[PDB]
Amino acid sequence: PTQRRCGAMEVHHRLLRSASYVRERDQIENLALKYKQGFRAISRMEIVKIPVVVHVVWNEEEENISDAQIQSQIDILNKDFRKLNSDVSQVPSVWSNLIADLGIEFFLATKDPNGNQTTGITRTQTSVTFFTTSDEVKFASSGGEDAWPADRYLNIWVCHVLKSEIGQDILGYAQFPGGPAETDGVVIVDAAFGTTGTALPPFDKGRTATHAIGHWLNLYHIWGDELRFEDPCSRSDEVDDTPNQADPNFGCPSYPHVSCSNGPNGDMFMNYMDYVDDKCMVMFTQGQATRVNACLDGPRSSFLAR
Ligand SMILES: [Ca+2]
Ligand SMILES: [Zn+2]
Repeated sequence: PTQRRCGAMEVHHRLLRSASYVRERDQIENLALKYKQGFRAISRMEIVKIPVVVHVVWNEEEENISDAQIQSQIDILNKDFRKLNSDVSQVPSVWSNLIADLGIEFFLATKDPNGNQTTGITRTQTSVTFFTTSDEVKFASSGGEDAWPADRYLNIWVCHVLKSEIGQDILGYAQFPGGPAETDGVVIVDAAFGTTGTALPPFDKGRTATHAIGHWLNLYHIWGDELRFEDPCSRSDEVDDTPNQADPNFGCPSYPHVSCSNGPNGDMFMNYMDYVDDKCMVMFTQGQATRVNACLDGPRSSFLAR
């Protein structure tokens, strides 16, 4: 009974408290709001390629993932984000003209933050076995490689065991943009990372990382969130073109799944921000991309200028 469980929202409550994150998060949403209404939409017509470093923390070598495994994930992302995935053909025709190309690929930096030529994969032996939504795997003191600077690279943590504060075993999380630097990255368990090696289905397509990436582009789950105290229909992903559902669908669904009306269009289970299996989450919406655009210009302005 392995269910998809994303702790990124569990991070989000705990993010609020220092209020340093609160200042940035308000500024971050006004851009993503003003972009939403249409106000300013000067669009870049060049895709941006983004440097990425993977931190493997292995308690055992079997946990330590092969490099070939790491690449299979890297490739599948660059297929997913430019409308290149073979899976895009599974979207119902109702939304064929709504599928989007984020206009984004990424790479494993030739250079580490100090300048020397680097692979892009740090491997750290750790004595710990479990890891939490406490983000303790990110920091060095807790058996997890120090995060590389947030403006130069996008940090990655891959470990064997990921758990929630509730205890329910998670596949990964993500820290929202404008967040404090040393956590400004995403973590995915080793069995959801890539298309081979220790990667296992229904996370062998590696879309599990794709999903928690979207939180790094400031994408809410389609349903709003369960962090949010509300009647389930009044929590929304602030994306107009995705049908506002309230219940995540896991596994693979039968078209259509009707949540908070939106019938007969049904839920957008094909969206990577739903909890479906990897082979059924295939695409990103035009609205979502527009939200990504707003995350890139103001919060992440560093990466565009490279
Ligand atoms: Ca929506
Ligand atoms: Zn998530």
